[PDB]
Amino acid sequence: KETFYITTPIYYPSGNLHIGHAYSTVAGDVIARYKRMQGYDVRYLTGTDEHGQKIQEKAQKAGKTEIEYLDEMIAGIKQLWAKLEISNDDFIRTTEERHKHVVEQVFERLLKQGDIYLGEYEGWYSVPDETYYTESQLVDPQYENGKIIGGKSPDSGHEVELVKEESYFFNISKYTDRLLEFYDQNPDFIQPPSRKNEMINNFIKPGLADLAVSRTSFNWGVHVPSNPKHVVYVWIDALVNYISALGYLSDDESLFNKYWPADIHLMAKEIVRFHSIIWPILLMALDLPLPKKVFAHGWILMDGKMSKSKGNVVDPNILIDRYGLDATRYYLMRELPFGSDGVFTPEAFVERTNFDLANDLGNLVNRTISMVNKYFDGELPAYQGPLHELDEEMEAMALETVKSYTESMESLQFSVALSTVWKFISRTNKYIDETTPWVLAKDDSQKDMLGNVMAHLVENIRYAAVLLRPFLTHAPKEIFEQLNINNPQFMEFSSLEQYGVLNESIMVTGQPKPIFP
Ligand SMILES: Nc1ncnc2c1ncn2[C@@H]1O[C@H](COP(=O)(O)OP(=O)(O)OP(=O)(O)O)[C@@H](O)[C@H]1O
Ligand SMILES: Nc1ccc2ccccc2n1
Repeated sequence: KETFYITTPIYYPSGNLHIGHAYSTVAGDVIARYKRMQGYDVRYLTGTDEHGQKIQEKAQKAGKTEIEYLDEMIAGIKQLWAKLEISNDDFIRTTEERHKHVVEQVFERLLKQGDIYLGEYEGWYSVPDETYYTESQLVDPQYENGKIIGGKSPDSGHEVELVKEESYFFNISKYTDRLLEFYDQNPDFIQPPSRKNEMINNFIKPGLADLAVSRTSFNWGVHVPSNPKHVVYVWIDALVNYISALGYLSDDESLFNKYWPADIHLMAKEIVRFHSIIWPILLMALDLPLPKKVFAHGWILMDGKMSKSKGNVVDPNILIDRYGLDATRYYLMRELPFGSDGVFTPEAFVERTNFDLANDLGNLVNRTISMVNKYFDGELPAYQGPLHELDEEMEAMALETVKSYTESMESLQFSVALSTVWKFISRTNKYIDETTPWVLAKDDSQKDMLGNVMAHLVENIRYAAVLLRPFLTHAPKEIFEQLNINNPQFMEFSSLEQYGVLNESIMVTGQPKPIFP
């Protein structure tokens, strides 16, 4: 059993998670389920990032300890994943010891080695944006004696002021040629291609500046063992969740020894830099193998991209409660091409939900069961061969739909994988219009052919349902329940290699009802 390790990022609970966080986690579950159906030993991880100055500020505002603020927020997040039916194998929290021990030890090791050195951090903080800007990338600069003394933010235009404190730095520039050599040896490391260019051209080529990895202005966080005044900053703390959750540096490294390196790291494009540059360099200094792929998908837009800070938010609980689980998951995996951006509209949601699920697929199944109940009393005839003339091309189309499904899935374009599946569904509906089974019913002479048409409809659906198990968690099962396919074998990918596995007659449901919501 070949291992496949997949991770989502660890999300910051400064506020409630929205459809964008859902979108990443949902995509990871799709890969996880897909990969399990191909017979991999899968580990899929998600988690939270629980340290920093902001978690004090939100917890002390609500009137509670930092941890009992987090406990509430994590309980709400675990609930959202359970409701989305995320098949994550673990939840990692940076506030738990298996993580904290690893951050402590990695920091000291890089201190021992001389990768890290004590210095002073200098930057420009904007209160509105909650972002730190460098001297150079500042806009509308003010000079006093020829040095920038004050300025504006690039992204808002609010006044900033300098921040200066003691900080440990990670000298990463010496790993630059090792890192570029890594990109050349592993040409699919950064996905998609667009993001790899902007990594080389905008960060590495200018010169990778030393990285401020610790702070003194707050206390909530992992403290540096050799210097308690310093508390570890976001990069080293958060990034090592991918390995700490596997029991790295613990009593039991068995999960680390078998699952690391990561087959794929999911994220949105704002943090590709830390996964494709800093994370591989950190692992080099730890002398550990690098991840095999980092994937940055696009943004859900609204005004701007969806953020919890700015409130332009859609709660996935509202969408699931209203329109259903399978609709919500479908919308996220269908409307935005993996890697491109896209704008959310509740009108686009409802059209996807209705036109594809309810009207194309839901109606296909209902007509097919209805007709089988009508003409053969519920007793579906067995498969034999491509007796109708449309069947040669259509039986072949089934197989080619799986070939095209696979490569869209391997290459991570699930929107295209889903649209290819739906092309087959739409054609299955057309086959009813083309064959006209109601005309075949009148002649008792036409009985094999009328049976063949139903056998082809049912098999066409089988294929679609089978291929949709990674995406939709109720819909496939409900279709199998109503068709009354029973052995698990015909729900797996293997059973799609040769067309027409049902050569035994089966009694479909006498009471078909809507598949969705
Ligand atoms: N609009 C979005 N589209 C896609 N993924 C998103 C989006 N917002 C959040 N994510 C997911 O969460 C990760 C980081 O979350 P992030 O802190 O940026 O969310 P946020 O709501 O923008 O937070 P903040 O309020 O601090 O800006 C992304 O890498 C991605 O996995
Ligand atoms: N460990 C740590 C410190 C500060 C943070 C700020 C923002 C996100 C995560 C953080 N983690």
